[PDB]
Amino acid sequence: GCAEGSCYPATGDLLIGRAQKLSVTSTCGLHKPEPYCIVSHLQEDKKCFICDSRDPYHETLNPDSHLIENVVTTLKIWWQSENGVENVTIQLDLEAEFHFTHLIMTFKTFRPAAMLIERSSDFGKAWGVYRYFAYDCESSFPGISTGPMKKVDDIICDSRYSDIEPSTEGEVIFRALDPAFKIEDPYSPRIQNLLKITNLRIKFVKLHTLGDNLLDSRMEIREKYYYAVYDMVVRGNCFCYGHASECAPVVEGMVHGHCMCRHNTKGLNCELCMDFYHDLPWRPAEGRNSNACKKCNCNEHSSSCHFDMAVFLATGNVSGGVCDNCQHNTMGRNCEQCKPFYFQHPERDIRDPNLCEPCTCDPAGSENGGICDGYTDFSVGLIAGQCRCKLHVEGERCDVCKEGFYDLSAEDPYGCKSCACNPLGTIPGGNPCDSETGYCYCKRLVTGQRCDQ
Ligand SMILES: *[C@@H]1O[C@H](CO[C@H]2O[C@@H](C)[C@@H](O)[C@@H](O)[C@@H]2O)[C@@H](O[C@@H]2O[C@H](CO)[C@@H](O[C@@H]3O[C@H](CO)[C@@H](O)[C@H](O[C@H]4O[C@H](CO)[C@@H](O)[C@H](O)[C@@H]4O)[C@@H]3O)[C@H](O)[C@H]2NC(C)=O)[C@H](O)[C@H]1NC(C)=O
Ligand SMILES: *[C@@H]1O[C@H](CO)[C@@H](O)[C@H](O)[C@H]1NC(C)=O
Repeated sequence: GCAEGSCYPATGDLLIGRAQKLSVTSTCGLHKPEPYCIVSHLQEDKKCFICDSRDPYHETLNPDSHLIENVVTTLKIWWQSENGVENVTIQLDLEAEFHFTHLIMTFKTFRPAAMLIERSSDFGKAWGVYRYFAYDCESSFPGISTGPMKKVDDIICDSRYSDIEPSTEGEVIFRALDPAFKIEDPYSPRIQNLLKITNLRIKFVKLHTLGDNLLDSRMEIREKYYYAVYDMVVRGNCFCYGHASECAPVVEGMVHGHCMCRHNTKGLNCELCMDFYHDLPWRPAEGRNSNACKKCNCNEHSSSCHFDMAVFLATGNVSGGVCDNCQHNTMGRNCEQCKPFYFQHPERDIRDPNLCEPCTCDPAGSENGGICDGYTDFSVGLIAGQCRCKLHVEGERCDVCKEGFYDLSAEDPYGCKSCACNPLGTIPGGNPCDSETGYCYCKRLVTGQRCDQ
């Protein structure tokens, strides 16, 4: 179970439950009845019938309809192209984004003379070519390679499925991950650009005529050459990087496309980290390792955080979440400090909403605009609150002139100005002057500010 490590949804047939998503290029009997023939082994004999494909097949009402929706299995139904048409294309459209195992088509007539398979990850915008197939990889597909594959993603031209010999029920097969390889790293960029699929597309380009030149011929010669397909399975699954055990609707036997993520992951494919769980870098599960996204810690002064790789490494791959918009005047990568002009109450829990107290330093007399010590830490000379008074100021809040000085003006570096009280004419003992006026207390028979005159 996911509650024990990595986990993945079941595999299945993508076509099931998705019949109405199939679209063709040619289909005998769409508008008005067309006839056809079933040649045998080397043209021994031929029996012909009619193709009335203008109404959904039914065994006892309309037995000659052969629309593409007839490939999705669950008797003998099928799809069939127009007689003598050599350019037919089938297309599957997925609502979500799935992983592709393998495709298995079984024709009723004679497997294509030559065909190729394409796909799209970016919803029918860009198209990649999985592989080519032919009986003459050189005439039909000049340039494309044959022989062996130099890489697990080499586009080549197969031919083991483009014969004739198998009269009917012949099969075409394609596997995303060429069995002839060892998938070293699963989640790698290339092994991924092989399974990623939203749109499958099969293009037929050559019909086996057994000699006859369909080129301007009697409806008697072409009426026997056409692609017909009994059914086809598109094996695959809904990918969730190990973080989900089952996918939900975006029925029966149907492969769903919405990952029911777990492990604090969120996303259509759980490739993201649930909100506020950005303390470790997102990773896919493996073995019993969930690699579950880790909850951020902002000491309860936020709930918006993001993951920063630099920080992650800086801590030795321990943690990399940094908090956003620290509330309560806190600060720090985890909101574990107080912004200037505030200081941590010596008591209070670091999680307390009021952990941070405002300074009380009088800006004019203090040093550093009146920023107090933010927290206590003897070893360095830090006390929660303590203000740094200027040279000639004193008091818990630095709002007082030291004896002998006056005029606490913020406008100056040291705060107060020396009274400059003459030692002679000034009454000795206690404060020699007014802290405001700067007027010294003079002896008798002496006068004037500085008790000099
Ligand atoms: C702390 O974690 C970081 C983050 O990345 C890892 O995070 C963990 C949680 C998992 O998610 C894990 O899968 C992530 O990789 C680590 O930093 C990264 O470490 C990987 C190690 O594989 C680095 O990848 C390598 O990069 C070099 C240089 O670009 C490549 O050469 C390697 O690929 C080939 O190297 C030679 C080629 O001749 C041959 O051995 C093979 O051909 C190799 O395939 C390989 O890709 C990646 O660059 C690192 N990225 C960062 C973040 O700088 C980090 O190591 C870890 N610290 C610790 C605990 O040591
Ligand atoms: C079929 O493909 C040929 C080239 O191979 C092209 O000339 C022709 O126009 C195509 N016919 C279709 C599908 O309209």
